[PDB]
Amino acid sequence: HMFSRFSNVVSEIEKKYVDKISISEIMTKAIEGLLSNLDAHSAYLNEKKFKEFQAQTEGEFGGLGITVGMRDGVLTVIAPLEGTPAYKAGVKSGDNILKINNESTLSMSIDDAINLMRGKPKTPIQITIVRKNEPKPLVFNIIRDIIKLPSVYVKKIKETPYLYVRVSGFDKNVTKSVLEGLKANPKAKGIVLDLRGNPGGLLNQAVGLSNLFIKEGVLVSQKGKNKEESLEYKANGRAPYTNLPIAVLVNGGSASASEIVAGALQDHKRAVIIGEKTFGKGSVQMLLPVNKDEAIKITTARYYLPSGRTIQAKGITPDIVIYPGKVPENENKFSLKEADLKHHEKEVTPKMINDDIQLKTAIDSLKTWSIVDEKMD
Amino acid sequence: HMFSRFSNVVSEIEKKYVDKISISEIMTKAIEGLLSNLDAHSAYLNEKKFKEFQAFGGLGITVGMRDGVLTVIAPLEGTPAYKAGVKSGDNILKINNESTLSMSIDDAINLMRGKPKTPIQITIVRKNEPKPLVFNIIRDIIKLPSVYVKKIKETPYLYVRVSGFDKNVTKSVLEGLKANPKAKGIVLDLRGNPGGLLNQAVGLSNLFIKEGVLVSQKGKNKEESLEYKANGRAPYTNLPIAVLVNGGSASASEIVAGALQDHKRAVIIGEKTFGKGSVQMLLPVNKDEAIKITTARYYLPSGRTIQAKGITPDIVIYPGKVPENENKFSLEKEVTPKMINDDIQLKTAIDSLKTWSIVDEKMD
Amino acid sequence: PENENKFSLKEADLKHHEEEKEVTPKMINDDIQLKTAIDSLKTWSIVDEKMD
Repeated sequence: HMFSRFSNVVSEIEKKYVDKISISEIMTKAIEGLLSNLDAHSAYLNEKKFKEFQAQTEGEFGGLGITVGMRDGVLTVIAPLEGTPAYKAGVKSGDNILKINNESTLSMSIDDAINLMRGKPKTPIQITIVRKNEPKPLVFNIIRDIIKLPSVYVKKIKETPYLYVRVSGFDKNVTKSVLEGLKANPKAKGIVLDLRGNPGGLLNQAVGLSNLFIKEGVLVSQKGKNKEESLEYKANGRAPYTNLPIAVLVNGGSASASEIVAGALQDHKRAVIIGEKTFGKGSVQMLLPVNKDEAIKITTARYYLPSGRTIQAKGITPDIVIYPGKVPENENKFSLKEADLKHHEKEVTPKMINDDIQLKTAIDSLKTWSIVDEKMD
Repeated sequence: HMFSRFSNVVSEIEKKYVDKISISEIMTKAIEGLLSNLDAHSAYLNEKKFKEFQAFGGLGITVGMRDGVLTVIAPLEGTPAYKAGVKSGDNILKINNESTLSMSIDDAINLMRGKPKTPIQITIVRKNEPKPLVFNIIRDIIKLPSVYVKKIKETPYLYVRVSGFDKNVTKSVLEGLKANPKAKGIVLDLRGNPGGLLNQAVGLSNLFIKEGVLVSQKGKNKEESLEYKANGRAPYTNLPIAVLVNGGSASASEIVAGALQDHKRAVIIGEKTFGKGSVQMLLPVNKDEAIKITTARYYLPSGRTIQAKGITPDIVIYPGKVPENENKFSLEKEVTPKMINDDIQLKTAIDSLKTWSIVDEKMD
Repeated sequence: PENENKFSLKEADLKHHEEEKEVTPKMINDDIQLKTAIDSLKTWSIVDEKMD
C-alpha cells in the first residue's frame, strides 16, 4: 500500500513517545505540517478556527489595516495601507515582522497573523519589526484604530493638462469613482496612475478598471490546473477613454490587483509602467470545507497575464526603472544675458512633483506621448 | 477509522492544488511536516539520507564566511591546514563550478568529513592572490583537542579546556591532571563544546563525585529510564573546581556542570546555558528509511529538567569587552598573565579558585 | 538615485570573473540627462507600437 508509510511512521510515534498525547494530536500536527510544507500561503482550520472564521465580519475589527505576505519563508509586510495608523508610523514595505504582541511569529500561519491584527480599534498592540537597512530589530506599538478611506481621488496638475490619479486600494466602487473623476475633467489629455504602494484588491474591480481603458481585451486568466475550470477575462467593447495617454507607477509595495491592472496594460502596449519591480503576489486562495466542522485554505489558481506569463514570482518589470529620490535642482546662475543684448492645496503643485522623482518621470513620459500624438495630427 | 481525517484531506490537496502533485511526493511532504511540527529537533531521513548518515576530522580551518568571504579565523593545529600556515582570508573558491563562496554548505558537510582522502587541490587561493595556487596541502583524519591542559603561570592550578566530549576525554584528563600532580586546583572550560557521549560525561563526573546520583534519563517509558550512580573509586574528592560555562555549552557539557552544581562540588561561573537536554536515536521505519525523534529527557540529581531552561551559573559574568587592565593603575608554554587578563571570565574563575584555597586553610 | 545595503559584488576585486564601442549603464548612471533621453525614446517606441 502506497498509503502505508504514514501509518507505519505514526505507529512508531505511539510507542516511542516523549510527550503524552493521543493519535488525534499526531494527525492534527500531521495535516498542519503538510499545508505549511506545501505552499507558504496555505493554512489549516480546526473546528474552532473554522467556526470563528466562517461568519464573523465587522468593520471595527479590521485593525491596523496593513497587508502581509510571504517573501521566501521569512514573513514580511507587503505595504501599509495609506492613512492607517501603521502608515503614519515607521512601518515600511519589505521589512520582516518578526513578532506580534511579543509572540514569536516565525513559522506561523499567515491567517493567524491576519486574525491577530484584528481587534477592537482602541487597543494598543506591539510589533517587533526587522528592517534590513538597520542592524537593530526595532520595536514599536500602535493602536488598532480602523480607518476606512476610498483611496480613489483625481487631482489636477498645475501647469499641465495631465491628471494625477492615485488608486491605493480597490474598494467596491473604485471603477465608478475613477470614472466620475476623469469625466469631471474632460479637457485633460493624460493620466498618471499612482498604483504605487497599493497592496491589492478584489479582482472584480481591477478587471473593470482595466476594461475602462481597453477595447478588445484579454485582461487576465485565472487558470489553475483543471482545464475545465480555467477562467479567462475579456474587457467588453465599450472603452470610454481608449485614447488618453497613460503612465502607471509601481513599487515593491503593490501586488495582486495593483499588478493585475498594471500588468494588463503593459501587455496591450496601452501604457508605460514606471518605477521598479513589484512584489509578485500572483496567487488566489479559497476556503474549502474538507471534513465535518473543519476546512482548509489552499491556493487554487495562479494569475496569468495576456502574454502567458505568471505574476507568482516574476512580478512586473517596469519599462522605465528609477528608484525614489529628490529631483535634482538647478544650482548655478550662468551669464545667459549681458549688456548690449538684443530685445524682444487642492491640486498637485510643482513642489510635490519635485520632492519625488518617480512622479517627475511619469509626467515626463506623458509629454513624449503628447509630442508623438501631435506628430500624427 | 482514525485515519479518516488525513485520507479526507489528502483528496482535496490532490484535486484542488494547482501543481498536480502525485500521491508519493505529497506523503514525503506530509511526514516531513509531522516531524518538523512534532519537536524542533526531529527530522525525517529518507533512503538517501539514510545511506548518508550511515556512512572523521574536518579540514579544521574556521570558515567564518564573514561578509560572505570565507575568512579563516583560526586553523586547527591537528590538521595540515595549520602546518601549511593558512592565513585569515584564505578562500575555497570552488570545488566543481558550484561557486561555494556564495553559500558554503556542500563542501564542509560532505567533502571534508566524508571521504577525507579526497585529492586536496581544491582551487587553492589566498586573499593576496586570487589566482589558483599550489601549496601541497594534504587532508586526512584529524585529531581534535578534546582535552587541553595548559597549567598556569605561577600557582598550583591546572587550566583544563575540553572542546568536545569524545570517548577519550576522560583518560586524557587523567593523564594531564597526573602531570603536575602537586597542583591543588582545577578550572574546567566548557565554553563551547556543544556535547558528546553521555557515558563520557558520566565518567568525567564520576572522576570527582563520590557516591550520589549523577544523571537520570527517565524519559517516558516506565522501563528503561536507567539511572547513573557514582562509584567509590572517585580519586579526587576535595580538589577545588571551577567550571566555566557559556551559551555554547550544552548536552554533555551541561550535564557535567549540572551534576557538579547539584552536589555543591564546584562553582558554576559564566552565563545561561543552551539547554540541549534531549537524546535522539535514529529509528528505521521502513526497508530504506528512518526517522529521528526525541526519546528521553535528562533530569538532574535535584530533579530539574535540562530544557531550554538550562543552568543558571552561581557567579554570572560575561566575557568582557574591557577587563580591568588599563584603569590608571600606576601612580606560550603555559597560561601567563596575558591571556588571563584578556578575558574576565577566566580571571574570575581563577579568583574564585583562590578563595577555595583560603577556606581550605582556615579549617586545616 | 539607487538603494542598496550590501555590495552587489562579493568584493570589488572578487566574484567579477573597446569600452567606447558602446555605451554602458555605468556611464549612463553618471548623467541623468542621457537616462531621461533613453526613457523618452522608450516611451516613443511604446507609443509607436500601439499603432499596430
